[PDB]
Amino acid sequence: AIVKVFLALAAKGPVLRNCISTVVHQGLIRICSKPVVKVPTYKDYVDLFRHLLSSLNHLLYDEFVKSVLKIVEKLDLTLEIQTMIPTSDPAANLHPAKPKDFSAFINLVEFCREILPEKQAEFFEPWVYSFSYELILQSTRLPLISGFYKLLSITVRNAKKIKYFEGKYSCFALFVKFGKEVAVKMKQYKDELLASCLTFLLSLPHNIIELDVRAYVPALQMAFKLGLSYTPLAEVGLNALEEWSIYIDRHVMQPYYKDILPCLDGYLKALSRAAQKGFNKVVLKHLKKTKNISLEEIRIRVVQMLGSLGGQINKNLLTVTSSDEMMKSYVAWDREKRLSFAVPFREMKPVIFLDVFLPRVTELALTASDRQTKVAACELLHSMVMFMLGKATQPPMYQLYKRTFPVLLRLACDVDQVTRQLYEPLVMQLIHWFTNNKKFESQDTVALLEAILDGIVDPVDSTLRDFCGRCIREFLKWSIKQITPQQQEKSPVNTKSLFKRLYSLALHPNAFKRLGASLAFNNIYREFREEESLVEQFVFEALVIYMESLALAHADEKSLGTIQQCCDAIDHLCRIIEKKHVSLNKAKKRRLPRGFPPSASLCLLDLVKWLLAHCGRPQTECRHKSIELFYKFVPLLPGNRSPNLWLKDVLKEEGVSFLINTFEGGGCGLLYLRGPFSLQATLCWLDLLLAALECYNTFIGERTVGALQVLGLLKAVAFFLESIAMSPQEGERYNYSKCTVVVRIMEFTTTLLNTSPEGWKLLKKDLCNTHLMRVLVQTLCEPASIGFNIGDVQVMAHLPDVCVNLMKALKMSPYKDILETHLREKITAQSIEELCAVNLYGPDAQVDRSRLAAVVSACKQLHRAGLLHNILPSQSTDLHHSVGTELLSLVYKGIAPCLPSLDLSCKQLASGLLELAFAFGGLCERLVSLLLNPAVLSTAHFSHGEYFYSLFSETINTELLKNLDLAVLELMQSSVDNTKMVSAVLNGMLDQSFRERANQKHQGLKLATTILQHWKKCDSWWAKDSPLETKMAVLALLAKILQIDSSVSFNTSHGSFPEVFTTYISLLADTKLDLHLKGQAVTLLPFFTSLTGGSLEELRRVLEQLIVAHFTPRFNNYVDCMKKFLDALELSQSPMLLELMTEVLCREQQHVMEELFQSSFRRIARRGSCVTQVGLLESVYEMFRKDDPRLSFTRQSFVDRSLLTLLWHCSLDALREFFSTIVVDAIDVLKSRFTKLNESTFDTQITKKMGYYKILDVMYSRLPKDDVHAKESKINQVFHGSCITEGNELTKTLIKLCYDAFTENMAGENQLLERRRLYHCAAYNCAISVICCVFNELKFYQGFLFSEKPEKNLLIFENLIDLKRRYNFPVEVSTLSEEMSQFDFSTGELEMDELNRHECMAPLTALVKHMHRSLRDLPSWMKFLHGKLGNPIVPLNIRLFLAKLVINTEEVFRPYAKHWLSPLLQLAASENNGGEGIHYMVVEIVATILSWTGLATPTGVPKDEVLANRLLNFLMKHVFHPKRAVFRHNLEIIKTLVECWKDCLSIPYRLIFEKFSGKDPNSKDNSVGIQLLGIVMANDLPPYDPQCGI
Repeated sequence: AIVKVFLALAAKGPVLRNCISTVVHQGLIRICSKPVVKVPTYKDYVDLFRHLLSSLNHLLYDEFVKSVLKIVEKLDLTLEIQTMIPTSDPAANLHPAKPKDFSAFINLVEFCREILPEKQAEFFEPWVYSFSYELILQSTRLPLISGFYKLLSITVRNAKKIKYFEGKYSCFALFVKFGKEVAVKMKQYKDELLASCLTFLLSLPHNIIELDVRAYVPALQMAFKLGLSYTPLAEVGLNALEEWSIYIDRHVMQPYYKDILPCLDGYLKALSRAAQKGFNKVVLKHLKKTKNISLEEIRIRVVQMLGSLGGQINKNLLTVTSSDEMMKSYVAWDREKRLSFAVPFREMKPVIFLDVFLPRVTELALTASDRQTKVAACELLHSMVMFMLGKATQPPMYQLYKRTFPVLLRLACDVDQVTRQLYEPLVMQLIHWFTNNKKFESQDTVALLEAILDGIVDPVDSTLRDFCGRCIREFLKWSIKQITPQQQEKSPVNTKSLFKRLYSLALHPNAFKRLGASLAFNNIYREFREEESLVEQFVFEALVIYMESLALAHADEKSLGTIQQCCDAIDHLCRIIEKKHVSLNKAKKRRLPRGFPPSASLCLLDLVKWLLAHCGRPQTECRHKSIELFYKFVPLLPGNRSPNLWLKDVLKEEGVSFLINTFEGGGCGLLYLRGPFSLQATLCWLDLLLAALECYNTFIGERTVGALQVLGLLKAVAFFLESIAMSPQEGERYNYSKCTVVVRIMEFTTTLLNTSPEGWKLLKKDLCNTHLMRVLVQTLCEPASIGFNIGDVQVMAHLPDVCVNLMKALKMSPYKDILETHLREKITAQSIEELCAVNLYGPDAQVDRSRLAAVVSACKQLHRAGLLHNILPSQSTDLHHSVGTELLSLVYKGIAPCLPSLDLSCKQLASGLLELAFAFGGLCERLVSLLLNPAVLSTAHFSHGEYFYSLFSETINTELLKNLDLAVLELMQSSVDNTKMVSAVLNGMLDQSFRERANQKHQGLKLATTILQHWKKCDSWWAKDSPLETKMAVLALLAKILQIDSSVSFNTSHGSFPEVFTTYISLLADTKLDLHLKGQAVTLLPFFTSLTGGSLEELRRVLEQLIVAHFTPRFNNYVDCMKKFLDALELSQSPMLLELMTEVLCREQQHVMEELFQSSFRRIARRGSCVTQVGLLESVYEMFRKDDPRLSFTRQSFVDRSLLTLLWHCSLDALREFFSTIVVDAIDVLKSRFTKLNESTFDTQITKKMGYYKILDVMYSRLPKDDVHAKESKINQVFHGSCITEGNELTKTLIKLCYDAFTENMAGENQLLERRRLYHCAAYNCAISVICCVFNELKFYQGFLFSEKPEKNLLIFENLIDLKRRYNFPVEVSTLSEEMSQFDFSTGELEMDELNRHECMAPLTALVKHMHRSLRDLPSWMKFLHGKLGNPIVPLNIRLFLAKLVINTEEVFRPYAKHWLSPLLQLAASENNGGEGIHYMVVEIVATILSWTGLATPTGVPKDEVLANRLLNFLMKHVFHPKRAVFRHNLEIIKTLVECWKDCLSIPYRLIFEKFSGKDPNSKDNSVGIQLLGIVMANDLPPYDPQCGI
């Protein structure tokens, strides 16, 4: 079916084929958004996406590729620190910024990995270049996102499956320059990211990239060592070794077998339920349902490879060098043997030396590969370490410590968590023990310290150095925490000797050897800056040695992280020299550092002169820091002098021959270089050229000196400029620094030509000569001719910013026409014509598309240059530029055919070409005349038009939006005859303004308010004989313009608000829309319910007409329309919707949509701003109070289920003005008299009284006692002014009034009972809720509400209880949410049976629990209930009420069942319970009387004895019940009863005898008696047949 509809909308036109590619891109986000570890994750759908590709396969292929790279653009996957000094790359970095986007990524890579592993025999060749290059960009910006290597490995395995590599050319160089870049980069990674990187690297061809095999061998001998625990990369290693050795020729491979091969030596070392019952077809069921690599194939592959390899090659497998570390494990650990263990038996106790199972224990502890043996070896090693430490305290062990101690570290930060919370306090404890004066200056301590330091400076264990840093921090902390400083003056473990260790580390010529010292200082700068008399001596010589180490760290690698740590190591010390030396300089002796001339005082001035003297280093990462320390170390000499004046103070009394040797260096001075190569002197001079080029670059652009006082080199650069246009393995290293320095030249020229010498072209006229205007015109256009490489992406995209900044800052010199006349050899427009051929998109691939791409890139930067009308002016016709109109018309003609074609990058060219062609002037009137066009394009049809819109709908829109405010008028001019096109284009501009809502905020609102006042000239839409799709387009546009707008255009007639509201009234009033097409209309309520009177009568009238008109797929219509009005009312707040919909909710008893009503009312009550909630409260009170003769059901239901919830759910904690205006608003109708004249004014007056009672109930309930009972605006409200009475003027006159209610007899009054009961009950609830809220502390609960005085016939209970109803009683039973919502913008406790729904029970139990958890028999609220129940003279309904009372709160009646024991059992024993005797109430009351067993026995009482015996005879009489489980339930009840009470229980007989005595054995009606006999034989009871029993 899915492929049927995808064939349906694919064979009619290209205007509708675009639907087929906007559906699938949407479906991918629909299924790639699920959870990842029941909802399926991503898995079941792979059957669908495999099945689809079965023409239409090609179309859904290209749709899948465009949609698979259109997600990976916009996810902003940049992870973030969320929390030591870390060294690893995702060390504590391992936290994404938005987590629900990463789970949209690692869902995506696996899905593409399983859908596109094949069926690419024809359809992946023209898709590899762009895929590879954009993935290379996103992976270069984001290295450590595991998965870009995964998608790249997919495309490169596909790039080996298709041939593609006979050497189209352009991908062959970025793979090389990326392969070497990942191969250098991947050292400092860990498990998953490294695994993905290796399966990238070894998937590269290398029988075509057989060049430079020497760098990848550590990416093959690391896959095999990373085998043995994880199989598939151990398989990709073996297949890499199988595809290298066969196709590489055997003279270049053969030296590289000594070290691939010796690491190939870890490899020569219901179902059963139906299956137990035979084989009879149900094993065929459980087998037919469930039917729709491992290391032994690896090992046999290894042996077959060694055989097929050779005979003289083959035996390298053990003799690479044959003495490395096997012997260093196969030697001892000592000479002598110590650690004598006297294993104690009873009398012998011999010895065993615990050394000979040390080298097995301290390997078992690290790599056991079994969880149970690892904790065993770890525990033994822990106790053995404690033993060997305690051994030496009553025997020198410093040959044993030296290889025990580098394993406690490697354990204490390894992986596991139990194994890690073990050995961390141990390694702290041995530090805290060896640093002590009781064991001071011992040779084990230096073994521990060297273990720490070689823990720091070590190649590949990235999570170990940052534990050794914390060790050195703790070591430095305890080196002064426990040694007295006057006995801390002498020892080699002092801080100074540790500092010398740090510097000697800090000057070794490998990177790891001084990165350790930088991490040590990064970890200890938090220390030592809080202790005085120590900062000012040696660490204040450490600054300049750290600068020199940063200088030494030049040549290593950018992506190792030596710069990134040493720069921090000096920054966090610069922030401590600029804290205390700002206010102190006592110029005594200090520590003289390395590289200075010596002196006797070292205050600051030598160092800042050194910073100014060492600014001309060629060390490209300490020159920058010396500059940016010079700029901050000028203003601390006591004049606080700015750099502008200070250099002029010191310069002139030193001279211009002082400020020129540093800036020029030894780099003044040959033309051997007709071949650009890398004789290593060339690089050091080129580095010197750069240093001398970039020293001036900051001081000229700063205000210390200008162009005069240093110039007064420039020949050397003009020597260079004839040479810059000019070993393929290291010649590119020279080519890097050859094509690096020209942008430093350009930055220098701009930062001199823009600054303070404005009127100065005084530079030499042979380095701004035609040399620079030849290399600039070869840098911009065609930069891959001067020696640029294709494959860098940083500089190859930073270049058109400085190369256009230079064309910017080259106009305020007289070289303006110099540039124009020098550029004008190609950029005359006739050349642009002669490249604009007729065959741009045809059979050719690069040969002219590239040659027009070069020129449009060039002139796009020329439009960006701030200068284009000097270059090319208009053909002298008018303000439409001629070649631009030629380009735009050629793009118009470039789509018409019998049939044309299209691609991806050709459309990139056709987009950029028009993006150039729009950049000249206005042209937009031509643009809308081209959009709106009635032209007829026939195909063997369509009007193209919107074809040309739908192709380019991201350039055309911003070209419209650039020239706003007149494009709208030029657009609305043709709204009569091109109605579909102007609706389409305006909706396009609208949803393009909304889609960048987070950016601009002006243009969408301005477009809305400009089009809202222009409705008067597009009025031919919403009238008669314009059928109901036109109006639907009008109302969709209404939804757009009124969903985007701010609160400016529609309130109080700002724009043309009369016209727009008459449009909405005329669109809703008609009969064309049936019901639910105006659902889009009725969503638009709150932008029209923002208004005062006037139009509201018409709006409420048409709403009334709607309601009286429109009120299985018809029940669904009821459901959706009711939810429609409810959700509209949910977000609006105006009390017109509420007063409309509550008229139509309140019509029946229990509407089926009632939970939606109460839920959305709950959503209404809490929305803040108490002035409008209390407005709704006044709306519902006045609509309840007024004199409309409403129905008693309706008038009742108003106050029942309209405002009670809104006063319940969350009204306000301090809304009491409604309580201030309700008091003498309701007490007047409360205190009236029953005029029994007609029954309507009788009972409607009653319902008004009930409504008063209920609202007083809810307002009395949820308040503290102060604002009902104290000096507040309750007494100050109901009385006059501010009175002196305390609180007792409202409570007593409410209490006496509610107690005067519900005591009225109705002996002669039978006119009305069914509602007078409800009035009496509501008055009772009001009484309860006022009395619990007043005081609640003394002899008033017994007095009031209870113990009436029946002398004048007072009747509390039996009045309010019903006493006529036969109670029924049956027997027993991110960012993808945005791109998924943009698709939506542009389209569209107890149980309740009978006695708990009695509208008194829950407040009664609340009062009973309130009596218990607030404060024989009791006062009068118990003894009265005790006598109330045991007399069989009340009718059963009230006794049953009190029984349901005592079951629900039995926790408070269990301490007094020694009196409450008879009448419950009297209710069960007296054969009175109605019908056949209700058994569920009986099982409930017997349950609660046997519940408190052990107290108040059912045994002994002479009434209760015979009552329990007749109880038991009844119970055993009624048991049978043909339902199966209630039989067993009743039997368990009888078993419980005889097993509990069984003492005064006289056992019954002859009923069991008559039970099983039945003859005719063909029905099972004897089982009951024998099962009852088993019940009685189980405990203690014999068949005591001597009786009246037989």
